[PDB]
Amino acid sequence: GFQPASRISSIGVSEILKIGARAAAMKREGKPVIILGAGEPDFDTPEHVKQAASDAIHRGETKYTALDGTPELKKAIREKFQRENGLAYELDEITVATGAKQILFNAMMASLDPGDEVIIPTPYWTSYSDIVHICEGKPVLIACDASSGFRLTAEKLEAAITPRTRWVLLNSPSNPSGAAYSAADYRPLLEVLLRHPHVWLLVDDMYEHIVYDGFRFVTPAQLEPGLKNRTLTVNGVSKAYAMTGWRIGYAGGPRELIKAMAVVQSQATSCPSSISQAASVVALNGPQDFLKERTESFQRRRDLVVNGLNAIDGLDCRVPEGAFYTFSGCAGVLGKVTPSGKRIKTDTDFCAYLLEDAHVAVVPGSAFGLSPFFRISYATSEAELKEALERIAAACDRLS
Amino acid sequence: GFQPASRISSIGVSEILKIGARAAAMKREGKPVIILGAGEPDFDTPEHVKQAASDAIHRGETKYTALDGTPELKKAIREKFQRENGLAYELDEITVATGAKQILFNAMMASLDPGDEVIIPTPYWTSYSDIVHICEGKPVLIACDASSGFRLTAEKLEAAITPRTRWVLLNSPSNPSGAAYSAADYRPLLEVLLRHPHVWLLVDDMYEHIVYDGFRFVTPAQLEPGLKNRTLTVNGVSKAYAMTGWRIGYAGGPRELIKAMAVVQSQATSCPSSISQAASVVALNGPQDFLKERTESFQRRRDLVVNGLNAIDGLDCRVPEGAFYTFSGCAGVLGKVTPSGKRIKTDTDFCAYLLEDAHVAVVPGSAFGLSPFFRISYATSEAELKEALERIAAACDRLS
Ligand SMILES: *Cc1c(COP(=O)(O)O)cnc(C)c1O
Ligand SMILES: *Cc1c(COP(=O)(O)O)cnc(C)c1O
Repeated sequence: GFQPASRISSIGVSEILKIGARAAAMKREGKPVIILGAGEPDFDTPEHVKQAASDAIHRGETKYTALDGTPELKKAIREKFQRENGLAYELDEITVATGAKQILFNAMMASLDPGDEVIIPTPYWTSYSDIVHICEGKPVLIACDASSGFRLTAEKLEAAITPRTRWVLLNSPSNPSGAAYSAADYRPLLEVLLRHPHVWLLVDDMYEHIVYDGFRFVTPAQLEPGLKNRTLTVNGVSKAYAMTGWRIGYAGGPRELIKAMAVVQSQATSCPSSISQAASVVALNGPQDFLKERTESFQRRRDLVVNGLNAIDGLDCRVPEGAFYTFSGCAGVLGKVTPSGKRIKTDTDFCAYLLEDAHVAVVPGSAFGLSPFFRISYATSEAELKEALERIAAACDRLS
Repeated sequence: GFQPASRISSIGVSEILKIGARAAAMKREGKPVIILGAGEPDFDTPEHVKQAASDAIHRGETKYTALDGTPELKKAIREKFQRENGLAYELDEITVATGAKQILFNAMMASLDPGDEVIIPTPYWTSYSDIVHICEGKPVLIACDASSGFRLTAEKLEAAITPRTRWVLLNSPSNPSGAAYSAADYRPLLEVLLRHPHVWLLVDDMYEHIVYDGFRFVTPAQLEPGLKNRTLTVNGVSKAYAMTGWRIGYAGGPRELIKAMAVVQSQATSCPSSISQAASVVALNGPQDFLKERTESFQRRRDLVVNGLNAIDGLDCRVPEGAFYTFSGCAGVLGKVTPSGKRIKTDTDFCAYLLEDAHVAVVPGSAFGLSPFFRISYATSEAELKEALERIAAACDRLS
C-alpha cells in the first residue's frame, strides 16, 4: 500500500483541473464546450528557431551538456539580459533549467527550510504556492485588489514581512490579472526591500515580451542595483517565443545561489535537453522583429475581450497590461437567479453557471485568491472568443 | 549572504569530478592524459530517431504535453515493457520524465519522509545517495565484494532491512561494476522481499540493452509477480539509444506511486520536452537491429580491457555482464613503491600514480565504497583503450 511523502500533503487538486475535467466529460456527453484556459501562446516556434534545432540534431549535439547550460547558451542569456534589460550578469551568475518551472523549483529547493515564508501577492496562480509547499515552506498570500491595479503596495509588503520571510515573489506581467509594474510602481516596493537585507527577490519576468500599449518593461535588479545581490531574475523562452514544449528556462542571480541551484538540478534532472538549448541560443540571438506582430495580434484579442465584457450587464473588466488573460470583475451578477432557480452568490457560482448553461469554461477569482472576478485566457482564435463572448452575454441576460 | 537549504547540506563534491578536473588541467598543460570516465555511449542518436525529431519540430509538436508523457509515448513504453520484458503495465502505471535521473528523483521525493532508509548496494555511484539525501532520507550502504560478483546476497539484504527501510535499489547492469543479476542471482533477494511487504523495489534497468555473452536480461517485477505492486521499473532512452542529451526517462509502477510522482513533476519541471518525447516514440517503436552491432563493438572493447589488465601483475579484473565499465581489483600492487619513492597503500594512491605517472585517469574503488579496486569506462575508441592499457602496464612494471 503506497504512502505518499508528507512533503506533498498540502498539495491538492487545483480548481482549474476540476473545471477542465468537467468540461471534458461534457464533451463526451456530446456538449461542445469552449474552454478559455490556454496557458501557452497560439503561435508556433519561429521557423529560424526550428531550423537551428534541426541543425543541432544533424550535427549530433545529442550528448550531456554542462549541468546548468552550454557556455553558448549562457552567453546568449547574458547578452539578452544586457540588451533587453540593461542588466549585467557574469557567466557564473547564469543558470539554465527544464523550463522556468524548474528555475523556480530549484531556487526554492536550494533555499527553503521548514517554516520559511515566501510572500506571494494575489491574485496568483497556485502553482507558486505548490512549489513552496513541496519545499516545506509557508506561502504567505497578500491580496491586492483593483484599487492598486492588482499590484503589491509598499505598505502591504512591509506589513507582510515577518522574522521567517525568506523571499518575495514579484511576477509581472502576471497570470491571471495581466498586471505589470512600471518603474514608478516598483520603486516604493524596492525601497522597502532595501531595508530588509535578509529578504530575497524572486522575479518572474516570463511575460516580458507580451506587453501592450507601448509599456516599457523594467525589472527590479535593473532598477535597484542595491538589490542585485539578492535577486533571482527568472525568464525563459516559453512565452516569448512560443516554445513551451521545448522546456528551457533560465535565470541570473548571485553566484552562491546559482551554485546551490545546480546542486538541486544535479539531483532532479541533470542538464536540460541539449537540442532545446541549441534552439534557445538562436531564439535569443536571432531576429526579434517578429515579436511586434504577435504582440499586436494578442492586443487585438485583448481589446476584443475587454470591450465584449464591458458591454455585458453585471461585468466590469479592466485592461490588462501584459500576458494573455483578462480578470474581469463580476460583482454585478451576484444575487441574481439563474433560469433554473439557482442564486448566484459567488464568482464560483457564476462560473459554474457559465459552464453548465453557456458551455463556456472560465475560472472564478476564488481559485486565484480574489473575488468577485473571473479569468479568461485569450490565447485562442478571434472566432472562438467572439462565439464565447456571445454565449456569456446571452447567459448573463438570462439572469434576473 | 546566501544561506543554502539544509536539504543539500550532506551533498559534497564528487571525487570523480575532482579527478576529471585534475586530468583536464594536465591535458591543458600538454600532458596527454587519457581519461577513462565516459558516462555516455560513444555512438550517435540513430538517424531514424533524429528524423522523427526533425519531423515533429516541422509539424509543430512544440506545445506542452500531458504532464507525465504523451499518450503516444506512453503507448510505446507500454509495448516496450510487454515486448522486451514480458511486463504488463497499464497507461496509468507509466510515467515519463526529464531523464531517468528525474524518474529516480520524483520517486524519492514522492515517498521519502525524513529519516526513511534506502538500501544501496555498493560499489555504487554516489549520485544515488545524493538523491536520497536531498529528499531527507538515509542511505543505507551494503558492501558487496568480489566474492559475490559485486551483487547483493539474501543474507546481507535481510540483515539490512529495518522498519524504516522504504526502498532497496536494484541497479543491473551496474555503473561502476558492470555486474548484472541473472534470474538465479535475483531469486533469493526476491524471496526475502516477499517476506518484507513494506520494502519497495527501485529497479534501475538503464543498461538493459548493453549486455554481453548472450546474457538474458530479466527484471524483478517480471520474475516475481508478487512484488509488482511495489516495484518501480525505471528505464530510459539515454544509454540504449545514445540519447543522453535528449533527457527522456520513464518507469512502470503502481498507479498510486505514479500519481504521486506526477505531483512532484508538476512542481519540478512540468512535462519533459515535446521534441525529445517524439524522438523517443520512434526510438522505442522503430527497428532495433542496430543494437546488435553496438553491443558487439562494446563487447570487443570490454575484452580488450579485461584481457589487458589481467596481463598486468597485481591486477585481477572480473568480466562484466553489461554496461561499459570494468571494476578491476588492484590488491597486488598495494605495498609497492613508485620510482619517485611513494608507497602505494590504497587504491586511491594507485590511481593517483596512474594519473600523474602513467597519464591515465581512472577512479579508485574508495570513491564507490569498495576497495581495493578501480573503475575504467571503455565507452571510447579501441585505439585509445589499447594505448591506455600500454601505459598502465608500463607504470605497474616500474613499481618495486
Ligand atoms: C509559462 C510561465 C512559467 C513556466 O514557464 P516554463 O518555462 O514553461 O516552465 C512560469 N512563470 C510564468 C509567469 C509563466 O507564464
Ligand atoms: C545514464 C543512467 C541514468 C541517468 O539517465 P538519464 O536518463 O540520462 O538521466 C540513471 N541510471 C543509470 C544506471 C544510468 O546508466
